[PDB]
This record gives sequence, structure tokens and C-alpha cells, in this order.
Amino acid sequence: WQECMDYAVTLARQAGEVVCEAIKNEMNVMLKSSPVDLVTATDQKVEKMLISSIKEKYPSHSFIGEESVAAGEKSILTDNPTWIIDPIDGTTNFVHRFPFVAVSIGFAVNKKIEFGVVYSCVEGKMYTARKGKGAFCNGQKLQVSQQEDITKSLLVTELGSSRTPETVRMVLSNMEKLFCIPVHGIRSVGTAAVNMCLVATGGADAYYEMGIHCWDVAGAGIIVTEAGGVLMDVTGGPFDLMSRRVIAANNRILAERIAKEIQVIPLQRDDE
Amino acid sequence: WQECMDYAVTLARQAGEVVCEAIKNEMNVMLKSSPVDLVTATDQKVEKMLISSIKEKYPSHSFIGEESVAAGEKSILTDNPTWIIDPIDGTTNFVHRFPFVAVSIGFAVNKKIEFGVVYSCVEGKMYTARKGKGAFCNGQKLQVSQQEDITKSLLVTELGSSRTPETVRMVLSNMEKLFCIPVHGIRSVGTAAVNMCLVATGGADAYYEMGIHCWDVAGAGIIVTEAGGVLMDVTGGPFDLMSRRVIAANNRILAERIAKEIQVIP
Ligand SMILES: [Cl-]
Ligand SMILES: [Cl-]
Ligand SMILES: [Mn+2]
Ligand SMILES: [Mn+2]
Ligand SMILES: [Mn+2]
Ligand SMILES: [Mn+2]
Ligand SMILES: [Mn+2]
Ligand SMILES: [Mn+2]
Repeated sequence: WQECMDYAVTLARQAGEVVCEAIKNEMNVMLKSSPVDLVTATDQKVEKMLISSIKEKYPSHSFIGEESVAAGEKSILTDNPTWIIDPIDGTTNFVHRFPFVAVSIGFAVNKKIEFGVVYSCVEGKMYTARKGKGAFCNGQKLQVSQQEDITKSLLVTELGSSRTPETVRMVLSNMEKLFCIPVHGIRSVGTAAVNMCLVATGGADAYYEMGIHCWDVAGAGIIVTEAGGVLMDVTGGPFDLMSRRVIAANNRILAERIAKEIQVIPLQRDDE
Repeated sequence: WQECMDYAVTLARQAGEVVCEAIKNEMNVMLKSSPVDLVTATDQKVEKMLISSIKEKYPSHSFIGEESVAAGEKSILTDNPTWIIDPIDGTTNFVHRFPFVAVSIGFAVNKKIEFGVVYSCVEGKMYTARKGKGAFCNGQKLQVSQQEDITKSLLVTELGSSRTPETVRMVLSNMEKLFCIPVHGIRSVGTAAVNMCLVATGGADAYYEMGIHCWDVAGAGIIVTEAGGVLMDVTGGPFDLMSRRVIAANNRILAERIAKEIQVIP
């Protein structure tokens, strides 16, 4: 597993080298689900490299990958060591040069996350986390905040790529509910992987979002939990990777409270 | 003027250094006009340490400073060389160790911003602009994006510190209108000044906010316009320091497109 993980960190840095080299140049910006669901040649290029490169040394292992699934692969997850890959997390950021794009990699066996590597290449920040062996940014150990007063909280969330009116409605409302507790504020840097690493550093108290996929939070989640945080469903349930819903917080107290206040948005899971 | 400027930039790198040693220490936090409207001792100390070092070299000059206006002094602008300080722009970030906190300084003469300096200290990014002489972060020249299609644009905005329900609803409602235009996305890093500098760079296309102040926008503003961008009132009408509402966009096409869509909060 340190073999598998030590390889990932090295792969992450390469992918990263590619993405932040790409970010300087002419972009080939295509569509996916909609006029707002974006992708570039770089997304695909990187995902392919990451997969061939892993598959080569571990042909036993399976892969869930954002764009692979999007060319008709399937996000059914098993007990085979799966590699869960978002090649560029923050594709709209990437397309805009808004300076937070992350390469996210997450290793699962028996349907549990062993280790995650999130590399934020513009920042020059590599976050890692092995189960039981802590979480780090660039060699430096991380710890979540100590806050339990919801009303002294800083939250991060995203508005989501969806523009379906009944969903945007629900989204902004949930935000308003939380904002009017009041909390100290809400941030959105543009990428789930990073919004969550920021929670790991204790820069922010809690991240939550409905609409995310398993590849967005496979990597960043074990970093948060290993930074001493917690993950949950927006129901107050334990976190489900395929639920498409996540609360990632410094503690159970804060997580429990955000859970109470927001409404559960209808989205179909990654396992359906 | 370039001596006043290079002066500010030293001041700023220096205040930023205080700010950024401070950040990594436990803090007593104090409220001002609401329970989410914060200040700590450092906003105050840094501001004094700024105002005093300037008048101690420029004693002929007027000052507008965020925290000083709080503890008493008067927010009226004249044509006299006026330094306009926001000692820590992003106190909630500061208080939270959220890594976007800036020192900001605008120098206006005849109520005109001659130059701006905005130091985002955790980042090590010193933004500076001079009317006529262009915009730079760390010696690298800045230039806004070229996007003229609101449907392909990424906006930065801010939810505000007002928790007044009608003030709140209008914020999220405007956000909803724009979001559904649709635009590529909307972003918040927690500070007017860095939000505006992110627009100077081209990483974002416009930024809008109602309820800002003098000191919030007095350094970044010239940085936006010197990188090619425009400042605007949210009303589509002209921008002046005292207006309390701005749109900083790459171009007028986008600015006016935003103005068309958002209801002005009073
Ligand atoms: Cl993505
Ligand atoms: Cl402030
Ligand atoms: Mn992606
Ligand atoms: Mn993603
Ligand atoms: Mn994507
Ligand atoms: Mn303040
Ligand atoms: Mn301030
Ligand atoms: Mn401010």
C-alpha cells in the first residue's frame, strides 16, 4: 500500500506538471452535460495517462475516472483495489485560469479509502493521507479547527454545475438558511478537492455539497478525516461515496448542525 | 509621484509581514456593527502603524482608514493627497486562517486614485498600479481577460456582512439571476481587494458587490482599470470612491450585462 501510494504521489506531481503547463496556453474547451459542463483535451489526456500508467504496473486493479465514465464506463465500485480519478478538479477554473485546479487520486479496497493524493499545482501544494498515518500538505502535518460554535463558523460550498431551476432554488435556499444562523461567512474557491483540503488545514470549518461525484471527494475525504475531521451524509447519515452528497467538517458537532438545517436535493447516484 | 508609491509598497510589505506573523497566533476577536462584523487588535495596530509612518513622512496628507473611522474620525474625502488604508482586508479570513488577507492602500489626489498597492500576504503577491503606468503582481504585468460573452464568464462576488433578511434576500436573488443567465460560475475568496485583483489578472472576468467602502476598493480599483478593465456602479452609472457599490469587469459589455440583471439594494 505504500508502494501503491508512493507511486500515486509521483504520478500526481506529473499530471500536475501537465495541467499547470496546459493552463498557460490555448485551450480546447468542449461541452459535456451542458453549456456549462466543460472539458478540455487536457482533462482526457491526463486521465488516460494516469490510467495506463497505473494499469501497467497493477493490471489487477480497477479504475473509476471522471471522463472514462463519461465515455460510457461505469462507476460501480467493488472490493477490488479501485483507483478513483479526477484528472482535473476545477475544470472551469482551469478554463478560466482562476488559480485553483487539483489533480485528485483516491485508492479504495473493500470499498474503503486507504489513501488519497490531492495535488493543487498552481499552489504548489501536495496533500496526502494514508489511513492511520495522518494527513499532510507538502510534508507538513495538518489538523482541523477546534471550533464547535456554528455561529463562529466559516463554511465552503459550491453552487453546482446544474442550472435546473428547481435545483438552483434549493441550492441558494440552503445557503441562505446557513448564512442566517448566522455563520461568519461562506467561501467557494471552485473545486471540491481543495474546498476539502482547506477544511483539513483548518482554514475553513466545514465544507458541504450535493451534486458532487465519487471522484471529486474520494481523494480529499481521507485527508480531512485524517486531519481529524469527519464526513457525513447531508441526512446525518454516515458518508456515502456514491450518494453524491457530502458534509466534510472539523467535527461531529458542526457536521450535525449543518445537516439539520439544509434540505436534501434530488440527484441520482453514481451507483445507479 | 513615484516616491510616495515605492514608499507605500514598503509600508505594505511591512504591514503584511506583521499581519502574516499575527495570523498564526491565537487572537482575541472583537465585534463592531454585527456579530459577524469582526476586528481584532491587529487591524487596529497595523492601521496605526501605517497612518503614523506616512504622516511622519508626509505630514501634509489626509488619511481615510477603516478602523480609525470606527473609533471616531471622519470619512470625508478632499482633494488633498489622501491615503486610504484597509489594514487587513478580510478579517474573517484572517480570524479563520483562511489564506486570503490583504493590506490595501489607495492614494488619491483631487479625489482621484493615483496609484494602488494591494499585498495579499499569505500568497506573497504584491499587486501595484500607477495611473498611466500599468498593473503588476510581483513585477509581472497584468491584463484582464477578453471575454465578452456573459455566458462564458466566471464572476467573483461576496455575500456581505449584513444579516438583514431583506438585504440578504436581495443578495442571493441577484446571485440567482446571474447564475441562471447562465454564467460559467461564481466565486468568493473572502476579500474585495483580492477578488478585484483576480480580475486584474484575467482569472476572473467581473466582480460585483454592494455595501463595500472607500478602503475596500481604493487600491485594487486602479489595478483593475490599469490592467485594461472598467469600474462601474452597480447601477450601470459611473463609479466614485464613496458610492458603496461597484462592478469591476474586464470590459463594459460584461459590466452592463451584469447591471441589467441585478436589483440595487438600498
Ligand atoms: Cl470537475
Ligand atoms: Cl474588512
Ligand atoms: Mn474534473
Ligand atoms: Mn471534480
Ligand atoms: Mn468536470
Ligand atoms: Mn472589517
Ligand atoms: Mn479591514
Ligand atoms: Mn475590507
